[PDB]
Amino acid sequence: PPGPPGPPGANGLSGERGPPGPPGPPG
Amino acid sequence: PPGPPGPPGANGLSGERGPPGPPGPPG
Amino acid sequence: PPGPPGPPGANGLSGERGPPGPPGPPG
Repeated sequence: PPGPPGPPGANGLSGERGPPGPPGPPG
Repeated sequence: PPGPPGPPGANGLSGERGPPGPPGPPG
Repeated sequence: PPGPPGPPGANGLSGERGPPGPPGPPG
């Protein structure tokens, strides 16, 4: 019969770090 | 003689959400 | 009998980008 399924793939990488936060408030 | 190759393995799951961005620029 | 293992699965896609960072410090 057909052989075993191949190995599962690995889980994906974590996403990219988010954008910078908003500018802080005036002094 | 041996049978046919098995099917392709399962694809991996999508990765997790990326980390928060850095603090914003100063005021 | 069963044939060779099938091809490896593809790895998962990368996760979504993280959220924007927090507001910056005061001036």
